Amino acid sequence: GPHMATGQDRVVALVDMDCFFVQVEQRQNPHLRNKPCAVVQYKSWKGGGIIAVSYEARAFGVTRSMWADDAKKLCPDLLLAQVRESRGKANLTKYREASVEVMEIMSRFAVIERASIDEAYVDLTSAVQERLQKLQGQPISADLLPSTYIEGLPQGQKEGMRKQGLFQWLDSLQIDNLTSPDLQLTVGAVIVEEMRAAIERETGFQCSAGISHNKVLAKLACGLNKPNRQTLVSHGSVPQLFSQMPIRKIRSLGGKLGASVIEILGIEYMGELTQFTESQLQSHFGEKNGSWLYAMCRGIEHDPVKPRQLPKTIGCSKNFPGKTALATREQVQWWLLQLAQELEERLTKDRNDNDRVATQLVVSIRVQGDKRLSSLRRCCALTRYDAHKMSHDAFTVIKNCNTSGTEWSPPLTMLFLCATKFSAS
DNA sequence: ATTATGACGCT
Ligand SMILES: Nc1nc2c(ncn2[C@H]2C[C@H](O)[C@@H](COP(=O)(O)OP(=O)(O)OP(=O)(O)O)O2)c(=O)[nH]1
Ligand SMILES: [Ca+2]
Ligand SMILES: [K+]
Repeated sequence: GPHMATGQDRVVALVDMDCFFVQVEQRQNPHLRNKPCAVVQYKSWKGGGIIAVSYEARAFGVTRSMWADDAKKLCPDLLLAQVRESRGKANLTKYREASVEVMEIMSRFAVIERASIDEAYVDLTSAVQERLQKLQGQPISADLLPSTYIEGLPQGQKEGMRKQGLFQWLDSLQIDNLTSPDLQLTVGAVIVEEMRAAIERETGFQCSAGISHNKVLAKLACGLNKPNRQTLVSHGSVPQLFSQMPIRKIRSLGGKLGASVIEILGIEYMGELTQFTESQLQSHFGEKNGSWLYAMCRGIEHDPVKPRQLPKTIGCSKNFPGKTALATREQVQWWLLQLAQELEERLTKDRNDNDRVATQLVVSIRVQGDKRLSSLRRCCALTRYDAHKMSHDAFTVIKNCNTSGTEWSPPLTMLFLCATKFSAS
């Protein structure tokens, strides 16, 4: 009882820009706004691969990783924006810069962990504490939560349902207790309304957010009510929420580990995990995964929000699928040079912006017919931001993969250069 | 012939 720590010490938020690349194109081109539209890469093969879909378009069944010519079968009025092409490859600079706009606004409110180009985690514990002192016992009005849902409420139309649930939550709230986790979450949610308002004011971008006591719950909460809405998942809401939550829906259980949890334990939903002892879970899935699962199925997770706003690596990738696979030496060299030239641009810009240099170059390749997604991964020293030297070094490091007797065999289906191991500058 | 990334764990 009094000694089971309940994982209620922190207020963590997960903010996620709704269909981010689509929003970036729709800010730049108003004719796309409030319309079924998607963002594609390339156009020749089946109209290009779709990588982002507005919610209007999603209502027609358009999804990511779907050819544009097929999405047009589901949605004949679909509008398409194309990713920039530079040096023969997709170039995602417009979106990295829009992402930095968003991240810099979020960093004004709290410390953020950049989880990907369009989502960040937020540690709000200090901010909530400050705000609770600033209220001086004043009760939190529903007007401060115009877009917040309270998961599991109401108990016992859609905006109506939302406001009913918020009303029940706020009526139950104990505002004189500056240490009640639920109050803390509620103030976190007010601050997240403010963050999202500032993001939309200052960028035009809308997002969704989850507010809970840890990153996994925040992330799960954020997906509950999209787009342009935020969701508070309280500790108390976890048993019901998890009682029908497929295991695959939890961050990091969507793959082979989730599938083996399901198969080995003979369960479907996250809450069923609570019936196993910690030792049992460790015995099946290893000591780290076991401990993490034992706590996570109880709503408890300790992974900190890392203070890291900038990416840890800067990478350049291109697949060469099917017949476009590279089969000559000139081909591999020219594409390694294209890759190294984009990477050098991004790296010099990073050095000027963020006062740091990369020190290690990683070269990954895939060879045709190889089952694995990386056929080889070798690193070398990165000592100057020079595209020609970088491409020469990558070739030097992969050349003993050619089995020909000017040809390249097996032909290459992927090149990949990554600058890593940053040091202050 | 979803592709372009990017974080992190394991050994
Ligand atoms: N090139 C490329 N970009 C991707 C891929 N997957 C996602 N992206 C880009 C486009 C998305 O807008 C953005 C963020 O990914 P998300 O999972 O958050 O989806 P998105 O923001 O589009 O939609 P959402 O509103 O969050 O459901 O990253 C991919 O496989 N390849
Ligand atoms: Ca998103
Ligand atoms: K994301």
